[PDB]
Amino acid sequence: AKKETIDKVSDIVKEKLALGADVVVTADSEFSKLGADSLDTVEIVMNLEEEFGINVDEDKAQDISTIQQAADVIEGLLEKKA
Repeated sequence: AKKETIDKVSDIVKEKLALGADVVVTADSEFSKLGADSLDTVEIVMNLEEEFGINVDEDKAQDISTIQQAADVIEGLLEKKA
């Protein structure tokens, strides 16, 4: 996926708890992270769809690999549809 899209996807996660200040951001860094480990797929998916302005189905945002994959999937939605 493109760096621009990857940075955006990773940015969404940080916005969850206000990050990106003194924390390093990576694409290979799975969405999951230590801390509560609560589910935020519904919130996360909407953030990406809301930000990008695409139409991602829940069936597509149910078993998405790390950010790398997320960015790649979005790239298609940005060009395709659903």
